[PDB]
Amino acid sequence: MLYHLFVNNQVKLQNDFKPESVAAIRSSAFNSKGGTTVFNFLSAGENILLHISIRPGENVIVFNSRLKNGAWGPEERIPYAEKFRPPNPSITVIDHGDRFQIRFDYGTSIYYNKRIKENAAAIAYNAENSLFSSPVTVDVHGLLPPLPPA
Amino acid sequence: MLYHLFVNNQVKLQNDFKPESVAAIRSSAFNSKGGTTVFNFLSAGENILLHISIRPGENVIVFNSRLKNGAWGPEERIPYAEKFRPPNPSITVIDHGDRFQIRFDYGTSIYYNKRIKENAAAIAYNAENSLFSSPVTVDVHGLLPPLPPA
Amino acid sequence: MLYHLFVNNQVKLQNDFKPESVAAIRSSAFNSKGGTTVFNFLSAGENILLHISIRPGENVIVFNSRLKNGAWGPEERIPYAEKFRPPNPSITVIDHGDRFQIRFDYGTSIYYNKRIKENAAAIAYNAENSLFSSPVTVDVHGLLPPLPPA
Amino acid sequence: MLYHLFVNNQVKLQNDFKPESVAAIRSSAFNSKGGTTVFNFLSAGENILLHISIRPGENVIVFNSRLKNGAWGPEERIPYAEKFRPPNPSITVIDHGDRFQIRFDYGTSIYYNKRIKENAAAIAYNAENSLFSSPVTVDVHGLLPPLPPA
Ligand SMILES: C[C@@H]1O[C@@H](O)[C@@H](O)[C@H](O)[C@@H]1O[C@@H]1O[C@H](CO)[C@H](O)[C@H](O)[C@H]1O
Ligand SMILES: [Mg+2]
Repeated sequence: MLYHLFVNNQVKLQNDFKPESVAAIRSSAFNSKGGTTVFNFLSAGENILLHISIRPGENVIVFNSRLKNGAWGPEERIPYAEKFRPPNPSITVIDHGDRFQIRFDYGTSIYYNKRIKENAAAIAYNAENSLFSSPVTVDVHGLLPPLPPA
Repeated sequence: MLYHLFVNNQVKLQNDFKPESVAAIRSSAFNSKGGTTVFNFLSAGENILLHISIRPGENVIVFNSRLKNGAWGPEERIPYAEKFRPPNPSITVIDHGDRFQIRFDYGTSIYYNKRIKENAAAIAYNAENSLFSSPVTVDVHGLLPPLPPA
Repeated sequence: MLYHLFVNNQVKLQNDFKPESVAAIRSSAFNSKGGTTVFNFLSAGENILLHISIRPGENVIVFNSRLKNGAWGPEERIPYAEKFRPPNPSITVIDHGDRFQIRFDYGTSIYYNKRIKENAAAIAYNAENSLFSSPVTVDVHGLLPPLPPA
Repeated sequence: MLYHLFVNNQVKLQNDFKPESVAAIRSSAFNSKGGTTVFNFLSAGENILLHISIRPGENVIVFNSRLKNGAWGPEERIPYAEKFRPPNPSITVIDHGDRFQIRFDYGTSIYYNKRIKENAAAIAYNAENSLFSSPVTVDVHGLLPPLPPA
């Protein structure tokens, strides 16, 4: 399923993002002057199941979760440098049941253990000055699609 | 290469669209009450190499070409009904050297013999009330990619 | 649909290979000392709709057709060199209605106008000392599959 | 990289199967009357890193590991029923660093925590009466490839 996810907006998913689901987010641009750029996977109750905060200014990408009216938990941090490939950078998120896998354009996959036991009903995209295009292209799968060779 | 092509706008291609090239256009929506929706492949000199006029009202899709300041040639027409698959309809255009292949979601491909011997430098998208999303997602390849098994 | 096509053997297709169909043939090896290696697309009546004779020693690839009991027609020839990429070379055949498209690993596509107006029911593979593996992997599609971004 | 893995045989990988690697195993057949069918991922020292024993008669798929000259460890079991899709069933194995993901045609993936900390140098296939074709097609990637749309 193809969605166009606009900056400072969200897309309501046709079906729950749940174990086996794959979200392939692709940008048509890389804005080198972009600031903190965020993607959130939200439950129907607006709990933030997976928060991805890309922060060029701190050279970090931060992962976290929080309940709608609750506090942020411990942060899981990785370096920002050499993760994205211009001019079409990407983020791929896969739900593995007990954890999410997050893949950027370079480096090994990041794994983030689930903290809130709910499926996602929406994906949100926030930035005052995005690193990426508005919208981003998002293809969401219920399961890994058949793979091309080589 | 990924482009976001907005309605009543165009995208300037990073490289010439030429023999072997593939453009996969995908919409995030289908607006069944939409009106005439147009895609043009344009040369650097703004000649319309391939014009695709999708007309729900006349129940036809019209293919044509014209020079920048010239007249339209003879029309090539096919039925509009049962060509598109909501909610993510698509148009795939392939340059076969002597002719373009155009494939929608249903039916056999349309083949359109080239009339203007130039490569395309841009793709334009026009509609007052589009059948499709704005933008559409466009992936352009210099050659057919490795294919998944399904 | 996946088939394993062995040397000096054939595969009977589950469905007719007809307009829009795609056959992606892939080898697990390349024996550069191999001899003439042939693929045939056969109708139910055993007419050879498309014959591909790959001849390293003559430095040509020859395309032709013939009826079951018939003489070969005129040959359509291209050079052999600079077509195949080791160690997993490929041949992709697409039925465009009035002609076949044949793509190797390098170079522009070859187009071969249809001579016998029948669909293919089988694909055969013959060689005394094949350039390719036994079997080759063959994925056959009724229409071009959705394409990866790269 | 494409391999043809024959029954009661193995393939030596051109590169180590290691974190981020993907092996897509595809059969050209499903033999309904077939018996216990095994795939092993082996290290260069012939330790069995991942053993997959598919047992139609017992309605189970058993996962385990053992050193070359060592005994099996504790088993991890899942149901066999409705995991495979005729006529081209598949198994996809992905190395996630601390664990393997194993995905069949239906149901949720199986995750198997690594027991022996070595990369795999070969994949073996064993059966007296295989559920699957001989060979099976195996495409091995160093990283997840770009994904086609749904
Ligand atoms: C019969 C011809 O023999 C020699 O003249 C070759 O140089 C020609 O190409 C012909 O060879 C035959 O060609 C047909 C296709 O036209 C088949 O490939 C046949 O197997 C081959 O012997
Ligand atoms: Mg009009």
